[PDB]
Amino acid sequence: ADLEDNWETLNDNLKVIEKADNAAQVKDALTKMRAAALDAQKATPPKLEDKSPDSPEMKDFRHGFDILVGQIDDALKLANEGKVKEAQAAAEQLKTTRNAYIQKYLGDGARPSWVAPALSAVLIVTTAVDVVGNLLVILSVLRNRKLRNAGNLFLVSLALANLVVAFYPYPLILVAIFYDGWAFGEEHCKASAFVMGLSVIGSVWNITAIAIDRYLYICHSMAYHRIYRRWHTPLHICLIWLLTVVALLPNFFVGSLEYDPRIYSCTFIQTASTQYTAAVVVIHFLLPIAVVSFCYLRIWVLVLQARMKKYTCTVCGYIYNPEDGDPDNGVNPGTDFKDIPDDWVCPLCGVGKDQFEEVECLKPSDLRSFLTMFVVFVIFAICFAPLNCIGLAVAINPQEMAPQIPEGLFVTSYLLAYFNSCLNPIVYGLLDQNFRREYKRILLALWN
Ligand SMILES: CCC(=O)NCC[C@@H]1CCc2ccc3c(c21)CCO3
Ligand SMILES: [Zn+2]
Repeated sequence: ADLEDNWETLNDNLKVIEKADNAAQVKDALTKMRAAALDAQKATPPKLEDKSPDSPEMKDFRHGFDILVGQIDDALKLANEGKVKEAQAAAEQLKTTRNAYIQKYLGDGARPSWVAPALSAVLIVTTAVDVVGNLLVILSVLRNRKLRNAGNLFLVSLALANLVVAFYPYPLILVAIFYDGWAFGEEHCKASAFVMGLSVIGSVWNITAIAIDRYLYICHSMAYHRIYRRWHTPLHICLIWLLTVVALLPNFFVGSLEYDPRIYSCTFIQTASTQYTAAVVVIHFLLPIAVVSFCYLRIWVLVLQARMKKYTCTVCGYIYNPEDGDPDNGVNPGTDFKDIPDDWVCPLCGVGKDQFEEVECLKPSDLRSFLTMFVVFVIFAICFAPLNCIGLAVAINPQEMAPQIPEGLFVTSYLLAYFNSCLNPIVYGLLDQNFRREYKRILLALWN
C-alpha cells in the first residue's frame, strides 16, 4: 500500500475510537492503526522524493514514526484493562503528534494564493465592525426603554449571537492563517466549530421568532394585545437558544467538527454524514426561510392593499396611529381606520372620517420596524444561501458531486457566511431612524 493511502487509513480508524462504545472496539481500531503506521514508515514520501533514504531529511521522518507507534503501545495497555475514556484521551494525544510531526512531507496543499489575504481581511473587517456595532445595539436597547418594549428584546439575543463568534472562533481562525494550520488543541478545535454553530443556527431561529412577533403585531393585532407579552418574549429567547444546543449535539456523535484546511477554520464537515447534513439544510434553513417568507408576504399584501396605515387629519393635523388606537373614544389599540365605525370623529377637532387622509408612505421604523427586520432576513438569506446549496449537493450524491464543487467557490461562499456577523447593526443605522439617533447618543456620550 502507498504512503498516501496509509495516511488516510490510520486517520479513519482514529475517528472510530471517538465514536466507540467499549474497549474491544478501541483495541480492534488500535491494531489496524499500528499496522498502517509501520507500513507508512516503510514508504518514501512523494513531496521529499528527491531526498535520499539515508540523508537527514528522510531519516528524521523514520525516527519520528517510532514516537507515534510507542504512543499506541501506551494506549493499548489501557484498552486491555477496559478503560474507554482513558484510551480515547491517549488517542487524541497521538492525533496531535500525527499532524505536527508526521505531516512534514505529506499534504495536498494546492490552495490558491488569494484565499489567505482575503479570508484574513474579511475576518479583520468583520471582527472589528462586529465588536463595535453589535455592542452599540446592546447598549442602545438597554438604555432606551421605549425601544426595548417595542419587541426589540430579541435584538439583544441576536446581537449576542453575532458578538460571541468575534471573541473566540474568528481570532483563532486568523492565527490558523498566519501559522498555516490549526495552532490550537483538538478541544479548542471542536469548541470553535460548536461556538460558530450556535451563532449561525441561533441567528436563524432568532430571525424566525422576530418574523412571528412582527406577523402577530400587524396581522391578528387585536388577538395580540389580548395575549401577554411581559414575560412571554424573555421565555421564547431562552427556548430558541436551548433548541439550538439540542440541534448541535449530533455533531459530537457523528464527529463532523474537525479542521478544514481549505478555509483555515475548524468547522462543520458536510461529508461526515449525508443524513445529518440533509437535516441542517432542510429543518434549519429551507423550512425556517419558508415560514418567514410567508410571514412577510402576508404583511406586504396588507401594505399593498393600503390596510394598516397612519391616517392624518386635514383640519387639526391629528395623526391616527393603528398601533395606538383611540381608547378614550372606544377604539382599542391595534385597530385599522378602515374598520372603525363611520360615526367616529377626530378626538381633537371633532371632524368625521370624511376629511381624513392616510400617509401614502411607509417608513422603515413603523410597525415595530418591519422593513428593517425584512432587509435583515433577506441579507441573512443571501449570505447563507450558497453554503446550504453546497451542503445540499453533497447530501444528494457525495460520490460524484463532492469533488465537482470547486475549492474557489467554497471559500467565496464561506467568506459571505462569516461577513454576515457584522452586517446587522449597519442596516439598523441606515434604515431605522430611532436606532440612528441612539447610535449618535452613545458615541457623543463616550466623547464628552
Ligand atoms: C449546509 C451545511 C453547512 O455548511 N452549515 C453551516 C455550518 C455551520 C457553521 C459552523 C457550524 C458548526 C456546527 C454545525 C453547523 C455549523 C450546522 C449544524 O452543526
Ligand atoms: Zn382633527
